[PDB]
Amino acid sequence: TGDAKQAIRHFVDEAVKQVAHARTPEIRQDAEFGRQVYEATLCAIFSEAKDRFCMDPATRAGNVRPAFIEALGDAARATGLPGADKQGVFTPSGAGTNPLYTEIRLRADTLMGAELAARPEYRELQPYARQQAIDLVANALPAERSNTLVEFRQTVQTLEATYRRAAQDASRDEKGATNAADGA
Repeated sequence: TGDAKQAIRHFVDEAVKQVAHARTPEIRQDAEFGRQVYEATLCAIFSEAKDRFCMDPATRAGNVRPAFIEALGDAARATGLPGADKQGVFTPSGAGTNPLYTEIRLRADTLMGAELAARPEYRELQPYARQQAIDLVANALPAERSNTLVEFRQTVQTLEATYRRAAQDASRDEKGATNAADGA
């Protein structure tokens, strides 16, 4: 309860190191699966991004989800994700979870499964673990692909905060007042 802002943040850090060290030898020894992770890593952000937006109580339906999907796909496209084009809509086949990012999140989840995880501070704290987790994957890759993860990662954060805020703006704007304020 002290401050999930710094607490959960540091707990996730421990997972990242432990796991990073766990499979780091394989990336060096088998510098081939790291590249596969790069694609899945983005997928996790892509899939999680939608889930986070969808889960939010102020963006449950028709609020800005369709738009979030379109904007999310646009940035995830610039990355050049080898997804699948269906009926003109470009969307990844799935596999949001599966790599190290998934493994580190679960570990930190168990320790912080307390009130910390229940605090809203948790939602914004998205780019802390990702910044370190994506860095390791980007390690097996040049500075190029690395920029891609950084670009998409911030873009999502910006899209989410902007879209989430936009939804809240309309919520506060439409709050229980205006509507039931006819008798004002």
